[PDB]
Amino acid sequence: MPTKPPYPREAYIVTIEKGKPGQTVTWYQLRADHPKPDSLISEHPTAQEAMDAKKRYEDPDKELEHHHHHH
Repeated sequence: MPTKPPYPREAYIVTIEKGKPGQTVTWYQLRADHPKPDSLISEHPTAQEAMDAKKRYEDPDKELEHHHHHH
């Protein structure tokens, strides 16, 4: 019994810069189209942590975290 919803659990990575206006540092933000494309999950200074975190969001290990009946 497998099931694929009309809106699958998919995420992506966004490369940003932080720090001083002249001296910037490279950062990676994990964001997902679900439930909203502005939903930031986690931030990491390395690409690998972003890809790994992306798997943590898309793998069955991340359970349905929607609060039961608004509880």
